[PDB]
Amino acid sequence: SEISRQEFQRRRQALVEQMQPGSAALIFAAPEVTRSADSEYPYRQNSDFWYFTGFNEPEAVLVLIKSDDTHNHSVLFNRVRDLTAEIWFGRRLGQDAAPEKLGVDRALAFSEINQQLYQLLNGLDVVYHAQGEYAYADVIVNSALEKLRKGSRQNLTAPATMIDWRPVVHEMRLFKSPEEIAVLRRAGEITAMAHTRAMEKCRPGMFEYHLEGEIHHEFNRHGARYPSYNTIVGSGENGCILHYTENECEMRDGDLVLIDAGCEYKGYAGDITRTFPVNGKFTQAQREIYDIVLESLETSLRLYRPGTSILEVTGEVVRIMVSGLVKLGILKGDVDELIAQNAHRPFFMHGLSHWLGLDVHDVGVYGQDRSRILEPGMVLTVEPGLYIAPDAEVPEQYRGIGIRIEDDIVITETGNENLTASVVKKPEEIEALMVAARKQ
Amino acid sequence: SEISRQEFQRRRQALVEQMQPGSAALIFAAPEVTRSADSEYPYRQNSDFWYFTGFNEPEAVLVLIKSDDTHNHSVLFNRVRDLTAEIWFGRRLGQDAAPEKLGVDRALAFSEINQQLYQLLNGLDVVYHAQGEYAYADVIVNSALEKLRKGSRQNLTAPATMIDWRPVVHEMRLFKSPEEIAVLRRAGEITAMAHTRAMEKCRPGMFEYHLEGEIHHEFNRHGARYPSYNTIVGSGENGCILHYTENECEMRDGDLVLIDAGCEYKGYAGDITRTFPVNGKFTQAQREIYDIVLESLETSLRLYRPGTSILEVTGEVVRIMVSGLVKLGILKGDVDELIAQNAHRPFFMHGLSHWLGLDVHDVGVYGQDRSRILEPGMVLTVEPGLYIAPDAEVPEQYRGIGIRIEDDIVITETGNENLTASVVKKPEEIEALMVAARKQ
Amino acid sequence: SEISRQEFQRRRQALVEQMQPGSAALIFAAPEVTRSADSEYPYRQNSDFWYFTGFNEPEAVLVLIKSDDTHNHSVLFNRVRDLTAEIWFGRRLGQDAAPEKLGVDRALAFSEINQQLYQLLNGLDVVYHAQGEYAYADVIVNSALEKLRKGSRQNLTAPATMIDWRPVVHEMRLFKSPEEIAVLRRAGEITAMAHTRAMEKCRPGMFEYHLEGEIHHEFNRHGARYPSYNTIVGSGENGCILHYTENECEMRDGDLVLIDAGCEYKGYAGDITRTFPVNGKFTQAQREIYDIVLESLETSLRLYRPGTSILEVTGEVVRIMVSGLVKLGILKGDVDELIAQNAHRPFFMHGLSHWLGLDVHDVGVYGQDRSRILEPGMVLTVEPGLYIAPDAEVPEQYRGIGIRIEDDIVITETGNENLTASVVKKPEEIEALMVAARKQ
Amino acid sequence: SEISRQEFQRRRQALVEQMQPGSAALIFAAPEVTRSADSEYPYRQNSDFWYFTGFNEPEAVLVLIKSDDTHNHSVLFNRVRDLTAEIWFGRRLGQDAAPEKLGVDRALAFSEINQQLYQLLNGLDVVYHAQGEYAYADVIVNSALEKLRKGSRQNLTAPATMIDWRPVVHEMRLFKSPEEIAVLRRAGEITAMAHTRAMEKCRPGMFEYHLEGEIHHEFNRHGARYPSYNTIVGSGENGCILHYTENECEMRDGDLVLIDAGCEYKGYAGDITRTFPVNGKFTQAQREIYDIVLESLETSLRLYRPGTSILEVTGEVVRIMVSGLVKLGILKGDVDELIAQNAHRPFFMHGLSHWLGLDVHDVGVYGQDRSRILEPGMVLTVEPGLYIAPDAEVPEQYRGIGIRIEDDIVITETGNENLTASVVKKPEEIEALMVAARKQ
Ligand SMILES: [Cl-]
Ligand SMILES: [Cl-]
Ligand SMILES: [Cl-]
Ligand SMILES: [Cl-]
Ligand SMILES: [Cl-]
Ligand SMILES: [Cl-]
Ligand SMILES: [Cl-]
Ligand SMILES: [Cl-]
Ligand SMILES: [Mg+2]
Ligand SMILES: [Mg+2]
Ligand SMILES: [Mg+2]
Ligand SMILES: [Mg+2]
Ligand SMILES: [Mg+2]
Ligand SMILES: [Mg+2]
Ligand SMILES: [Mg+2]
Ligand SMILES: [Mg+2]
Repeated sequence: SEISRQEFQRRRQALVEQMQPGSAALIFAAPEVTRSADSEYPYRQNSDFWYFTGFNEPEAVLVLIKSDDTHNHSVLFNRVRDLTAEIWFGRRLGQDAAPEKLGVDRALAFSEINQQLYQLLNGLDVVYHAQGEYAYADVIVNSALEKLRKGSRQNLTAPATMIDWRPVVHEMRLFKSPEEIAVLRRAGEITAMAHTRAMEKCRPGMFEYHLEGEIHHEFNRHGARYPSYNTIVGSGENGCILHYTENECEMRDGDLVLIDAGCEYKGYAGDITRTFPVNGKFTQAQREIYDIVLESLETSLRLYRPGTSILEVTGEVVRIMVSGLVKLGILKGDVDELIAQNAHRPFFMHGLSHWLGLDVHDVGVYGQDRSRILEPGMVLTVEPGLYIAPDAEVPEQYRGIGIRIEDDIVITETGNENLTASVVKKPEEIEALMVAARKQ
Repeated sequence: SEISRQEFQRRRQALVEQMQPGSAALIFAAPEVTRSADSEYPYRQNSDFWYFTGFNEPEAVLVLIKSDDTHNHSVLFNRVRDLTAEIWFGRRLGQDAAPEKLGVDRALAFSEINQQLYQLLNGLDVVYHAQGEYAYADVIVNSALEKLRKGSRQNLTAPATMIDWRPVVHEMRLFKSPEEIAVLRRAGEITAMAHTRAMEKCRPGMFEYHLEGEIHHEFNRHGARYPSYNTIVGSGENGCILHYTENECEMRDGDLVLIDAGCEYKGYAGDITRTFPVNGKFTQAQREIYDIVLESLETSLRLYRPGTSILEVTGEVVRIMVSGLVKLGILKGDVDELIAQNAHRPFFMHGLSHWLGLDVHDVGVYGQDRSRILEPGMVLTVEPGLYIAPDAEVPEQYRGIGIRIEDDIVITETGNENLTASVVKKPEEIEALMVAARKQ
Repeated sequence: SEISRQEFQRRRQALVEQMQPGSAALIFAAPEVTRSADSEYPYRQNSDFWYFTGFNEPEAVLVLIKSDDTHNHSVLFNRVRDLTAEIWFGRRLGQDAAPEKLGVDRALAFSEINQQLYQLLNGLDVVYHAQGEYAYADVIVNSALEKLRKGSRQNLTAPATMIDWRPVVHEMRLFKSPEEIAVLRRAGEITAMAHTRAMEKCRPGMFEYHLEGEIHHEFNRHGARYPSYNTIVGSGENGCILHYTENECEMRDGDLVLIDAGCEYKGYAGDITRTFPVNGKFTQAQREIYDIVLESLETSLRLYRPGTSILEVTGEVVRIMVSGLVKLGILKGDVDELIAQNAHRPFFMHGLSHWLGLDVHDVGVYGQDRSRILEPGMVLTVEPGLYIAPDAEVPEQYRGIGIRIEDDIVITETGNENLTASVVKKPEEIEALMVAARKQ
Repeated sequence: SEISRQEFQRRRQALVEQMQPGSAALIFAAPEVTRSADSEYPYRQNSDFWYFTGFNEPEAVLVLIKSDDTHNHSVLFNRVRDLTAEIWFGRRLGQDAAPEKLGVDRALAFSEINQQLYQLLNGLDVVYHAQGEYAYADVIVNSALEKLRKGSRQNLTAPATMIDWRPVVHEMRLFKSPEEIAVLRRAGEITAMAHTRAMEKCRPGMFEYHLEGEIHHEFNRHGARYPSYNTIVGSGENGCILHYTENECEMRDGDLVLIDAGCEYKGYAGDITRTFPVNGKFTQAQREIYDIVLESLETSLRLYRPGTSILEVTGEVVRIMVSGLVKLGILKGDVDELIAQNAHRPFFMHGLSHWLGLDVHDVGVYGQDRSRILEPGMVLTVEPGLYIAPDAEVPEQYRGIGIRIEDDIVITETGNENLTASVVKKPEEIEALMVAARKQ
């Protein structure tokens, strides 16, 4: 499952259809990023540039020109073929091959962007540009507009209107095509296999980073080279740190370990969390907290559907949590009064759900308090958790327990499809899986 | 093997000993780096900051003050303890614990750097600063100096002299302590085990990225979480691309694969290349090219010692290469005339050796044409290669062969120690290893 | 004659009437400008800021908010009252007095602009901003928009559309109100009195700068403290340098002197050039060139009216010039062929007319080749000239003669009114004026 | 009186003599400065660039290279000859004529500075640069150093040391040559004639700006085209505003007017203040305050000499002021206690003296509290004043009186020479001068 040339072209056209006549949209590639001295991080294309191109090179700009209501065309600026650069650093698409490969009308050398861009914008009414994203892109756009403003003796004119395309594009990204859902489904499956492998490999005395190693190897073998975010392996008290990434401790017999890891597959993110006993058996105290988080997730999975909202489902989870914490003596008082004072917040301090896509925290308008009404094609996470600080004023046996369980779902016409249910989360099914692996 | 608090302190003192009285040296941490939208790459500390601290947090500045020839002290600026930030993103050292943990005299909040730095520089004669490294650091230094220049009514004075500490510090880094060599020795061993594993796993039909996966998993399991540079797995014609990192092709029965991969262990880089047959057996043509590259490496390993230079050893390698290429009909003519016209350069177009340390292309002055005389404690690579382009005007059977063999060595009083000889490179030993693994 | 509070308010409303509902226009004051070290040039307000305010302080921003089609209001950011600053550098309007003084709804401290501006733009659809004019203004606008884009958890939203208000505002400025014309009429009269004074004072042996001194003193005494541009006093060969401002030479008996000088009166520019003999008597050669330039100007003054253009009148001037230069032997050949090859261009190398207003080269669209059709209310210069280089290949007696004659006019329903005809330009009237002054 | 080519050369050599061997000093011209839209302020050269060149063009850089202890040379970067630019905007020195005109060894085009500067700095140990003065200069220097740092494969090396030349150069500027003193003497005389003219012209009903006009005309006629700072004409309450420059009020019969104005002559500043009755006759109350300020000045003029300091003389003035204010009932109590509480500060809130030279507030170290011991060749102002706010809690008759009297002096071996004593300051001599002019 991937996204094809034709789908990138469909996206480009859908944007053009929303653009005013006499306008151009400019979409810039991500800069390369230094890791240390002359070495760079592995390149990650800008998600919006990727959305419209599938093109993984730096020093590139997509220009979509809508001359009027019937006529439009596309120009790519990209690195030139260069024998020496390519012998060193790799092959470049170049200008001759780009139109056919990418499905754009025209390709020009990036080195010529300052000589050419103003000529493309000359006499247009509107320029669409995501200002403030990249400094280098802003310099290019501002120079072009300045040349035009100052070029009246050469009969040049600048567009007077600049529109941020991000609201429109991000609304596009919020609703997945069936092809995007298939890619996300595959990301969910790959990520799930990785988490299953981590549970089967985990033993007391291994380091947190060892499970990271297992997870990344499993991602890679299915063709997802990189994670969509830095892997979290938080055992014991580290599980109470939401994005713990040091992963530097030896995992102890008697502690839980919380793994939050996701692959990046054809650009798209998985995002799964599983929490499980290091020694394969939940203690009573661990199980008591786990059951509340699991009920929260299972209830959310029953509820999520078109016509509800993250806010509405969040309210149901908050009640489940407050009720459970009261029953365990972690909270004291009347459930409804406790809910009204957001008494769960010391233990559940993050959102239940975020959008998921080309970014793990995907683009798209949530509405106030994430009240936006859900519709088919939206993809989101469901991640209740409870984190009991080592020094919390609660019964001693719960201190230092950090539990999150996170699945990735797609809203359908009839409810939701869970993309990540192929890795177990019922505590008895976790224990069974680990018992089987521990026998070899 | 690691670098301890006491050694970081020794380095700080050695710098201070080289500083003028009435001076301060400023060393800034690396900024965090965006991968996409709100997600960041895993943090990599600036190598020079690391060299003096072993401290892996951003928003930190080491200030070494030499008041006069007997009196000096250190101040660290670093992030404050912050409950909410730490529940989310991880633990911070903070100010109270820093002096004991790091062995500095004083710690202050990074948020206060603009209120405090000018006060530390007031009345000093010299500021040591690596200008142009980080824009954010330059803004901080320039603001402090501007406050002082403009503050005569408040009896403030700016140092009139700014000295780049990089030449002095990089000369320090060029000569490894025995403890640094032990860490590099371990990096070499970990990297070697990874390359052995790649050779034992490789089969026709696997993708290049699969061997990357094996390599990274082996790095991780020995506690080297990250590579020191982006892994190269170039099979077939891809082997002729020096830093090929796409690693996207299916490895073919009958092709070679060139793996260039190294771990980063306690900050220090390994850098190994092995080239080997995908199907476990060199063809005659592959073996003929391989033998020349191997002779070049073995000869270089015999020669490298105090009192020679990379230039001098490079000359010996060039002769070996020209001679071998003449014998195969790849070059035609008289060896000495061919050498004089650098006729090897279409096939060997990079340097034989680079320094190795906290960066894979490590700091340190090479001298003109890498003529600097070698001394004990210097660490460098030895990486001859031959790359025969698919369209080279040479006997057909050699086209598309890319071979490099790279080891990491330390110059000793009596010659060199090879840190990476635990992964095989003799062609018969490669074939034996692969035959054994292929039988299971 | 001046521009009143009510007229500034009318302009603000006319802008608001053109703005989209759900929008804000931002207009920024000019920065103060260093002359040397801690000393600054006398402050000149940004012309567009001035157009809407009549307010001559730095660190000020006019914000016009159009909430919807009936509701709108204005906010000024300006410097706070400050006892110490004012004892030193002068009185400030402050916040309490600004609404009544300027006729704005609300005033806030400039120091609070970063805390307040984003709140004013929150939830608007469009921001009108002249991007690239001032760096400091761009930083303020970009910060505000960035806060809003990134503030969705605080229910903030950025306008997605930014429109340059300069085309609309500059079109406003192009058409003068009767009150603006009265101010320009006064500027023309003041400037004319200055040029008359220069002619009456000029004697061989005086320096060019002496006539500058006379001119500036006359400007000042009528309440125009500053010139609208740097005064040009080009005697002899210096007259062939279009914007000669060194004014450093001793004026010679037998040379012409070209004075191009204009006052700035209530913000508005005069722009007059007169050329005249230093010794009070034109030579034959000087008179021969002068007559062509004068015919060009007199013809242009007869022609300029609604429905013609600068281009059309320029064609008539070019014919007059070519014809005259042919008659003198400066050009050789057939007039029409000479016109077709723009043979006048070595001697007349600038435009005949520019718009005139709050800038001497005033804002407004000229059309291609200054072809825009003239309408009542437009104000422009008429400045033919001929400049014969000291080394021109022409009859010797003409070399080093530089002559320009420039008047300022307003297009009326019935033609034009000459605002500067009160300083003489007929050569006999120049000689008479100078003869009278030279007798004392 | 001016500064010659030979003296600029002597200054350059004196700098070179202070420079380390293997070093280059870079001195940059001032940028041109926008007044409004396409119009610029009249150009003012950077004072330090001027000090070493006498060259009044922008886009120029002086490079002084000290190869070793015997060998040194100079290179100027400056604008190329350009026919079209010069026909428009004026003559340029260009490269061919610069060495002879300025006395530099070599001249190169400014357009080539980025291609040439790094080559001049290559292999030097020290670069002298005034960092933070001009952004454009910093970009040029930083680019050159970056090319060198990064150019080891081309055998380039950057100097590791950057030294601010301003402390050394400003110490040079602090001590005037006899030729500089002659120029300052002439500036003092020109400025004095202007102030005399203002007193002779002043009548009730004239505007403050009218006296500015008289002053600037007098500056101009002696060849000082521009003031050294914005002229202050503060009548009545405006006299209590130290740098009042609006000069917009009608001068009233019965008020004083305070004029602070100085010419800029061959680069050097005059700085004179005279306060006098608008109607030619001091009131008793005005005379009572005036006498204290005059005694302060006359005493300071008797005292200033080598071996004293501005601090020491300031103490004598403070006693004179406190004593006088006690006698008038403006201050109440014991003089010595009043002095100890700085009770004069509401009425005298600025320094008595500043250095004077190429800037009106000239460069040079003052010492703590301006305690530096005076030496021959130093040039400074002497400007006591008393400013009684319109709402001060003092006897009513003194409210709104602002008086300053300022002379410019040079410290000599035997005391000081007053450069500005040719304009009267004794109240009887002011009244006599004004009475004579008022009779015509
Ligand atoms: Cl390119
Ligand atoms: Cl959240
Ligand atoms: Cl902090
Ligand atoms: Cl190399
Ligand atoms: Cl303010
Ligand atoms: Cl023009
Ligand atoms: Cl140039
Ligand atoms: Cl002061
Ligand atoms: Mg997660
Ligand atoms: Mg998540
Ligand atoms: Mg390598
Ligand atoms: Mg290497
Ligand atoms: Mg003019
Ligand atoms: Mg004009
Ligand atoms: Mg003064
Ligand atoms: Mg003064």
